[PDB]
Amino acid sequence: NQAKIFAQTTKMLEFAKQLLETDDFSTLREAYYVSKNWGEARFDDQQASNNVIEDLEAALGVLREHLGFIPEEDGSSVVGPLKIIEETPEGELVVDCTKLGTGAYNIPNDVTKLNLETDADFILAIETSGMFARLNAERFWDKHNCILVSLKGVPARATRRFIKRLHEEHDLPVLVFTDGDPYGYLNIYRTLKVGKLSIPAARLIGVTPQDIIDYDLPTHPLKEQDIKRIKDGLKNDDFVRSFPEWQKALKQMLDMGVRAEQQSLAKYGLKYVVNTYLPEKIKDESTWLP
Amino acid sequence: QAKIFAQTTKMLEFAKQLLETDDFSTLREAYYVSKNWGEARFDDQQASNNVIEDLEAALGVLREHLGFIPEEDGSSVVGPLKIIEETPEGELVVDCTKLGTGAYNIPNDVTKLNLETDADFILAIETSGMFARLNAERFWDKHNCILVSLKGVPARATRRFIKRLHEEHDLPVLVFTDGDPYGYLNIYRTLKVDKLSIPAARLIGVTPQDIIDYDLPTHPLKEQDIKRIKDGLKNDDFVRSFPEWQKALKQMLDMGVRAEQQSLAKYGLKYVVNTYLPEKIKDESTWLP
Ligand SMILES: [Mg+2]
Ligand SMILES: [Mg+2]
Ligand SMILES: [Mg+2]
Ligand code: NA
Ligand code: NA
Repeated sequence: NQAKIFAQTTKMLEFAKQLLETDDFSTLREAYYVSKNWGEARFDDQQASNNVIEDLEAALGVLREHLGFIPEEDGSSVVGPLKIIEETPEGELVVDCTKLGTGAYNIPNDVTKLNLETDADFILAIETSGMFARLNAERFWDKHNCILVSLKGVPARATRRFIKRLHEEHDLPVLVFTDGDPYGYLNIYRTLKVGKLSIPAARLIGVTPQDIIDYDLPTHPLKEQDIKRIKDGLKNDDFVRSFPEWQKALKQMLDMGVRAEQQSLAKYGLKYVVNTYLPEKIKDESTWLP
Repeated sequence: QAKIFAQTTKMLEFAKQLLETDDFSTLREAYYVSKNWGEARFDDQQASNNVIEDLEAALGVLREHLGFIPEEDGSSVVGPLKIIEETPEGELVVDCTKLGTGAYNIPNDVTKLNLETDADFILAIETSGMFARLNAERFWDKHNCILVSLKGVPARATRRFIKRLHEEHDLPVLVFTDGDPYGYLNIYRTLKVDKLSIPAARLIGVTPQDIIDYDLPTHPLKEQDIKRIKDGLKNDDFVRSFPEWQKALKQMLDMGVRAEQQSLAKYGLKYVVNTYLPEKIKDESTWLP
């Protein structure tokens, strides 16, 4: 009810004050369990605690992480021309993302305290961890002076924040590379573009429906769920309804009746994505979706 | 058999070429490369995966040592550990005590990493949120331990990384999960019990007894949770092979509740670091396995 949520919001704001004064954070689950000390104002369930944090963000006009409340999910992996810098009592901590070798930097749950320095030309957001592995191994980021960020499915909040900060703070175009399927377009790419953390300038450079034809990619048939996702999008999705190229691309995929994974390029060689497809796709912005 | 024998020949020819060119192929990459093999092409991803698995088992050589790597990346690591690689541009050193708020992302294939550490043990943490708390409070520095998150059931790369650290540097593997059936029977069990198993891994906590001893905030076991326990007790070889695990699972059934590892935050955000973990690690009588 009214008064209970208000009392809980008051306790949550006192907790946020204590977090900020102690340079600390609380994950969403941590907050819920801290609320078990609030007697009759304790949260009954995790969702109710999350609801107050979401509502504080909406009511104060401040990102939840700036109030001290951070996600349970960590961010993805990053490699490339970028220094992540943190100030400490002893001095300066620098993580050079061109010196991580086979591995990468794991984006933390909260990226608020990271300082970012880079002369990269753009960010390449890559759906799969397997594709990130191939692009990292072949040093695609060096030749093309771009930051690689994996998404690993629909990007976590921390991943979205990391990419958005790079984009906004360093004027870096966000080029997105997903599988060529409805989930890639309407869930993974769409979440980056549309969602406070949205990046409206983000561009899907590929696997487009027309890419499947142009590069003759090994395909798989659309499944029942894929077709429904497309149809639902064309009818109800406001993102799809705003961009005629997206409407056309989705109608084309439905007519083709097939889809293709981004690693299907390996039929033409393990380096084909690195030396032929990506270079061609990044150069030709008439083939991007938006 | 005829087609599978042709496919196995082609897969080994591919493996030889990967090894000769110091390269790798992910599972999906292997499948799509096979679309060039005429009559020996794989019909679907599962068929390709099956040949790789069978090659690993028949030859007794890990997948990754033939050059075939997982699609999933590993988890995150911080602590007293240096990851070293010899490259064309010189030696690369990643010092896992100098990563700050972030951490090292274990790659899909850990075969070529060199590992140097003077750590005392490995703490394998289920949730990324608990990993973030232990990282931020520098639990790894205070207790000279490598923190490795699991993020649900551990990926193959994560398992391999923890196994290499354990075997090559003589480091006990202490596992810290939510106190629930999934944590015990899926997450911990996968780490402990298959070529990448770590039989000496020990579950230090959240045990059913911990739920009672620390008076943790709980949640009722769900329908599925009770079924997981009862199936585990009757048909699971790991559970049926350990009496202490049988005792703990029956105890959790009696209680009817489960607890998350982050529920220790009821007693303060640093209670896990300052009170719970220091206590649990000192006394091995509260560990489960
Ligand atoms: Mg996909
Ligand atoms: Mg090479
Ligand atoms: Mg859990
Ligand atoms: Na409530
Ligand atoms: Na086949």
